[PDB]
Amino acid sequence: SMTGAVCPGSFDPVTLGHLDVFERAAAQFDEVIVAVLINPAGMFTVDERIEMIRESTADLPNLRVESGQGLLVDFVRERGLNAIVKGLRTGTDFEYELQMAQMNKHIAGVDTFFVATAPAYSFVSSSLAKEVATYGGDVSALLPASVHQRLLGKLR
Amino acid sequence: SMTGAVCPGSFDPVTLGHLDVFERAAAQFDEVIVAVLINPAGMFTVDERIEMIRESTADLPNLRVESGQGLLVDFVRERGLNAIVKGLRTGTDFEYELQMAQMNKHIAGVDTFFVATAPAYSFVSSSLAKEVATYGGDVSALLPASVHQRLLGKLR
Amino acid sequence: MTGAVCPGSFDPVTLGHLDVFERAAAQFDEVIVAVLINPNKAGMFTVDERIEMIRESTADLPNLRVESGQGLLVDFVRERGLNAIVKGLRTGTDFEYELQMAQMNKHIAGVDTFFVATAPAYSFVSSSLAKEVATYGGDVSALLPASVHQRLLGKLR
Amino acid sequence: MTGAVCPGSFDPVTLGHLDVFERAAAQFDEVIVAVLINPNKAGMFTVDERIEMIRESTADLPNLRVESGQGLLVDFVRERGLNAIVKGLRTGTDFEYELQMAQMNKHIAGVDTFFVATAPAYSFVSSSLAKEVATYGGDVSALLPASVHQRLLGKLR
Amino acid sequence: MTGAVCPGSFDPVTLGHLDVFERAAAQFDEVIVAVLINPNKAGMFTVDERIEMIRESTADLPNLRVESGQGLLVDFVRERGLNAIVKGLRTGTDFEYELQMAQMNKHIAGVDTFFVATAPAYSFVSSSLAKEVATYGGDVSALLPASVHQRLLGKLR
Amino acid sequence: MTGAVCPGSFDPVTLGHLDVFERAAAQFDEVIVAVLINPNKAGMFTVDERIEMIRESTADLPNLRVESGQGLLVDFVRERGLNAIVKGLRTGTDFEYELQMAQMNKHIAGVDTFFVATAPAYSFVSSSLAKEVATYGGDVSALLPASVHQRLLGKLR
Ligand SMILES: O=C(O)c1ccccc1C(=O)c1ccc(Cl)c([N+](=O)[O-])c1
Ligand SMILES: O=C(O)c1ccccc1C(=O)c1ccc(Cl)c([N+](=O)[O-])c1
Ligand SMILES: O=C(O)c1ccccc1C(=O)c1ccc(Cl)c([N+](=O)[O-])c1
Ligand SMILES: O=C(O)c1ccccc1C(=O)c1ccc(Cl)c([N+](=O)[O-])c1
Repeated sequence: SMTGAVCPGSFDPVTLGHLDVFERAAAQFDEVIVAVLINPAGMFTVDERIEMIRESTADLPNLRVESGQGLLVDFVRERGLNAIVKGLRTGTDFEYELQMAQMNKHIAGVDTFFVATAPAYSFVSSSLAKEVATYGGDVSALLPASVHQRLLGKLR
Repeated sequence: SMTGAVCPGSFDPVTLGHLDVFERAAAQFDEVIVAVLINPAGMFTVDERIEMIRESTADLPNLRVESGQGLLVDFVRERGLNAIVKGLRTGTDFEYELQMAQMNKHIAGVDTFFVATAPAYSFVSSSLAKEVATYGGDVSALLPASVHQRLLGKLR
Repeated sequence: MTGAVCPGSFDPVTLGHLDVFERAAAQFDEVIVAVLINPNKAGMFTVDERIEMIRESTADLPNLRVESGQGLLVDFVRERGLNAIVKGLRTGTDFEYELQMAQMNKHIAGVDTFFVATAPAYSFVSSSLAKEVATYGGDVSALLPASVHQRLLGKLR
Repeated sequence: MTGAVCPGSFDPVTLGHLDVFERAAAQFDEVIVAVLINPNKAGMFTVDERIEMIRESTADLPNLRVESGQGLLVDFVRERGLNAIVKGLRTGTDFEYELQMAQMNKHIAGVDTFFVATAPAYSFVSSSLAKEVATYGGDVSALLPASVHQRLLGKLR
Repeated sequence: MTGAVCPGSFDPVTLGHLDVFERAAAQFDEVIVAVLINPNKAGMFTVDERIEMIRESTADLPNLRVESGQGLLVDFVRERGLNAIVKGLRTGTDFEYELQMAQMNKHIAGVDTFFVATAPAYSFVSSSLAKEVATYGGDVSALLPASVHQRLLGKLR
Repeated sequence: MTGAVCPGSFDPVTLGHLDVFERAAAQFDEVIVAVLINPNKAGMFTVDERIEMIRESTADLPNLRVESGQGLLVDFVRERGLNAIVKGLRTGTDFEYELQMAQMNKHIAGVDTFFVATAPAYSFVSSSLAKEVATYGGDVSALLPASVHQRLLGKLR
C-alpha cells in the first residue's frame, strides 16, 4: 500500500499542461515527486522553477518537488521508487519517449507510465510560451497565475 | 493508500505482451482488474479467455479477472476505480488510444495510463498470432504456455 | 468570387465540424457544405435531418449553404464552379488517409484541398465516438451542437 | 545466386508496384513477383488477369518472373530457395504495419524484408483507391499502368 | 477582399514552396509571401536575394506580392488586414509541429492556418537538404527553381 | 556481382547495426560498411577505432569489408561500382527523416536505398543513448557488441 511515481522534466517554466499531469499522477499514486532537471541554459533558475511548481501544487498533499541531476533512473531508485509518469501530446512524442522508457526499464527496472495531455493544452510547451511572450504575444491563459507574472518580470 | 487500475481488452487470446502489461500494472497499483470484453465473434469464449489469463497471472496476488460489457468507464467506476492501464506498441497506437482516453476522462473522470510494450513483443498481437498459427507457422514463443496448447487444440 | 466545399457525412455534425465551417465561411466568399448520401451504408440520421441540423447551427453564416451530394466529390465541386475543398484535421493520422485522397483529387480534377487544424477542445470528438458513447449512456452534451444533442437522444430511444 | 520475392495481391498492379519491381530487379539476380490470392474473396481481377497485367508491364525485366500463391508468404519464399522479400513504403504509417509482418516473418522462418521508398510521383495511388475512384467515374488514365487502365474500365462496365 | 499570407524563411525558395504560392493565389484574392528574417542568424541569402528569387519564379501570379518581416507572424498578417496563413505539408510529421504553431496563432490573434498537401514530385526537397547536398557537390539542378539553382552554386563557391 | 553500402557514423557500432550488416551480407554478393569521417563534429572514438571495432564484430562475414568515407554518400557508393544503400529502421519516425534523404539520393545519383526493420530486442538502442547512459554510470553491456563495451568503458574513464 505504498505506491509512488516520479514526474521529471525541465519545467522552464511549468505550464498548465504539466500541472495537469502532476494532479493526475497525484490522484493515482500514494506519493509523487516532481523532479526538476538541473542542466549545465534556462530562463528560470532551478530554485525559481521549484518555487513556481510548489505554489501551483499546494493543494496536492502527497506531492513534493526536488531538483535532480544525472541518470533519471538513479534519482528514482534512490528514493525507493520505480515508476516515472510523463505526459504525451502526440504520436511522435510517444516515439521519442518510448526509446527512453524501454532503455530505463532495461538498465534499472524502472517503469514509465504515460498520460495523454488535456486537449485544451495540446499545443502548449514551455518553449513556445516563452517565444511568443518574448515577441509580445499573450500567453496568460496557458501558464499558471504563479508563473505568468514571474515570466513578465523576466522579460521586463 | 488504496490505489487501483483496470486493464481492458479482448485478449483473444492473451499474449506475452498483454501479460507483461498486467505484471507492470500489478507492480505499481494496489489492485488491478483485468477486464475481458464481451462482444456480440471470437476464437475463444469469454470464459476460456478468463481462464487463460488466471492461469498466467497466478503469481500476481493483487490481480483479478472479470468479464465486462458496455461503456468501459461504467465498468471502472462501478468497481470504485478511476484508472485504466493499457500497453502501446507504436505512435499510431497512441493516436487511436489518445482519442478514447480524452473522451473517457471527459465523460467520467477516468484517467488512462499507457505503458510502452516490452521490445521483444513489439510485433505480437492476438490477431497476427492467430493468423500465422492458422497457416501452420510457429507462434509458441509469443504466447504463454497456457495459451499455446489451447490454441493448437482450437485449430485441430 | 472565391469558394470552397466542406464535405462529410456529418452524422451528426460535431462542434469540430462547425468550427471548420465557420473558418471556411470567414475566408471564402462562398462555402457549400456537402452532405454525403451513402446509398449503401445508411446512418443514424437521414440526410434531410443532417441538413436541417447543420442549417440550424449555421444560421448566422449567410455565405454558407448546405446541400446533399452523391458520388465523386470532385464532380460535385466542379459542377458548382468551384475547385477547393476545406476539411478539418485533428491529428497526424488524420493527415495520412486524407493526404492520399487530397492528392488524388488534385490529380484527377485539379481540385485543391485545404486542411485546418481542429480547435484543441474538441479534438477527440468524432461523430462515431459521440454516437457510441451516447448509445451506451455516456454524457456528450458538451461535445455536440445544440442542434444535435437532444435529437441524438431521441433517435437512441 | 541472390534473389528476392515481391509479394502483393496486385488487384490491379500500380505504377508504384512496378517501381518496386524494377528496383528489386536491378539489385538482385532474380526476382519473383508473388501474386498472393485469397481463395475466399475474389478480387476485381482473376489470377490469370493479374499475372497478365504484370507481365505486360515488366517485359523489359529479364530476371523477373511472375507466379501466384496462397497461404504463408514465408513458405512461398523458402520453397524457391530464397529468404528475402522486397516491398515499397510511402509513409511512416505503412512502415509501422509492415514492420509487424516483417518481424513476424523473420521470427518464424528467418526471412528478411527489405523496404524501398517508392517513387514520389505516383506513390499515393493504391490499388484500392484507384478502383474506388474509377468506380465513380474519376479520370485515372494518367495514374495507372497502360496494361491496367482500360482493363479496369472494362471490368467496371 | 479575401487574402492569405504564405510565410517562410525561403532560404532559398523551393519548388514545393512555389506550388503552395500558386495554389494560394488561385483561391484567394490576394496573396502575400512573407519572407521572415531572423535578425540574429544570417542565412545563405540576404533578404534582397530571397525576394528576388521568389519574384522571378512568381512573375505569372498577378495577385501575389512579396514582403519581408520579422517577429510574430500574426502581427505581420493582421497589419495587412488579413487573418489567414497558407502553408504546405508533406507528412504527418510536418502537420504535428505545424499544428502547434497554428493553434497558438489562432489562440493569440485569431489568425487561421490552412494547410495544403504539396505536389508529390518535389515534396521531399527542403531548403536545408538542397543546400546541404549542393554544399558537397550533389547534382540538384533538376530539383530546384531556375531562379535559385545557379545563384545557390554561386554562393557555395 | 550485386552489392550494397551500409553507411553510418557507428560511434560506436551497436548490436542493431551489426544485425543490419549481417542481413545485408546474407543478401548481397558484396557489402561495404562506410564509416563517416566528420571533420566538423568528432565523436567518442576515432574512425580507425570505429573501423577496428566493426571488423572485429564482422570477422565471419567474408563478403563484407569496412572503409572510411567522407563527403557525399552517393559519390562514395558510385565510386565503388555500386548503387544501393542498406540501412536499418527502428520506427516510423526513423522512416521520416531517412525517407527524404533516400528520395534525394535516388534523384541526384540513381542510388537505391533499402531499409530493414531492426530486430525487436535492440530497437531502443542507439549509439547516442548507449553513450549517454554509460557516461552517467548505467549498465549497457547487453546492448553493445563485445568489441565495443569494454573499449567504451575505457574512453569514459
Ligand atoms: O536519464 C537520463 O538519461 C539522463 C542522463 C543524464 C542527464 C539527465 C538525464 C535525464 O534524462 C533526466 C531528466 C530529468 C531529470 Cl529531473 C533528471 N534527473 O534529475 O535525474 C534526469
Ligand atoms: O468504452 C467504450 O467506448 C465501449 C462502449 C461499448 C462497448 C464497449 C466499449 C469498450 O471500449 C470496452 C472495451 C473493453 C472492455 Cl473489457 C469493456 N468493458 O468490459 O466494459 C468495454
Ligand atoms: O470522392 C469520392 O471518392 C467518393 C466517391 C463515391 C462516393 C463518395 C465519395 C466521397 O468521397 C464523397 C465524400 C463526401 C461527399 Cl459529401 C461526397 N459528395 O457529396 O459527393 C463525396
Ligand atoms: O550524403 C550526404 O548527404 C553527406 C554529405 C556530407 C557529409 C556526409 C554525408 C552523408 O550523409 C554520409 C553519411 C555517412 C557516410 Cl558514411 C558518408 N560517407 O562515408 O560518404 C556520407
